[PDB]
Amino acid sequence: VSEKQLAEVVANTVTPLMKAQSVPGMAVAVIYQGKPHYYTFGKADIAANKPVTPQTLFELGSISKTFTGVLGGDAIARGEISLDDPVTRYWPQLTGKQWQGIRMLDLATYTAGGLPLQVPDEVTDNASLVRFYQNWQPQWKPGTTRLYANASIGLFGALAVKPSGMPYEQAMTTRVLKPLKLDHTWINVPKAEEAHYAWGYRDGKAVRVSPGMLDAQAYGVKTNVQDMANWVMANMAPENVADASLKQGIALAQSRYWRIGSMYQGLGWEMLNWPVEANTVVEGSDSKVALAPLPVVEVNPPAPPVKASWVHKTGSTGGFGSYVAFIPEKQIGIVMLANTSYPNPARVEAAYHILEALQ
Ligand SMILES: *[B]([O])([O])C1=[C][C]=[C]C([N]C(=O)[C]I)=[C]1
Repeated sequence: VSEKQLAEVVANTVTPLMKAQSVPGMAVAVIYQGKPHYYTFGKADIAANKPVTPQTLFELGSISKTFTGVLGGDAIARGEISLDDPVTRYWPQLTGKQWQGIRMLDLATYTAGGLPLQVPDEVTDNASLVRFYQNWQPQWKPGTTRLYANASIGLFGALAVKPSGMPYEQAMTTRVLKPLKLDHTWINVPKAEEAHYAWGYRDGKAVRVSPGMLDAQAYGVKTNVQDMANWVMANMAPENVADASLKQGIALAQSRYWRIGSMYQGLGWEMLNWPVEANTVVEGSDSKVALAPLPVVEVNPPAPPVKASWVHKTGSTGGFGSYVAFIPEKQIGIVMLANTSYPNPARVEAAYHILEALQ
């Protein structure tokens, strides 16, 4: 098992990291041999001398974007939605001529034409919301340029549940979390659960996520390390998913619809072929790349899930930092939850270390 050496990789990699970056509390999950190994460090709340714990809730950030893609995927599975219906079909109010050739896949994959990163703070209700989209002007034409945006995949998820009849929080729970037994994952932490909610730490000061349009769909979800480990396992070895639609939903989200040179876009998920050079992955996670308008080459039809990929996603909030990755061919993957926001390339460096040590 190398459980003794494996629990040594953990220590020897995150401890110099926590102090190198002033990290208060961290929680790690490794899935080596289909068995999750949790390791907890630092404090959840130093103000109250609370340490970190497997039940401890961290903010997931845009890693929530993965739930969206499967929420949306399981939905395609039921044949409620299709990856090519015009957006216009599930929300005919958008009457702007500019919206014409935009599909659901576009919104699902930052492909629509330059939809903003952040939804305007100015935007506070459905009418100002429809205004914004209706006024919006793409710089590029659909299916040509990929620019990572909340405004793109949020609305996708928002509409993606429409034919269900149940609001996002509902569907998301009823169709994904419960079946997968993710009984401590939260869009809205219960009062009874709040005790498990930690604090994020910014300019010395302590903060948490704050409400805003399409948040749930973009950075809502809050959960503990245990559930993150189960989440990962269901995505890596999906065959074991009891429910049919979900299983396919997991399929579809890891399929590949566009190519952005070295990487491949999926629903929520991001994938590089395995094996892949660390510098490649790490480099591409720097914000001078990740938030960049980059041309895109399409796969038609969308290649189905390839075993030998690096599928992953970074995620951040005001005071939180998270990161997940896992090579599905080689039964392993890791989970790093931190109550702080620190440089993406730093998260993915450390992972690689610990991960390629499992080989
Ligand atoms: B995610 O990458 O962590 C992410 C992307 C875009 C925006 C957010 N958050 C907000 O705009 C509000 I902290 C998270």
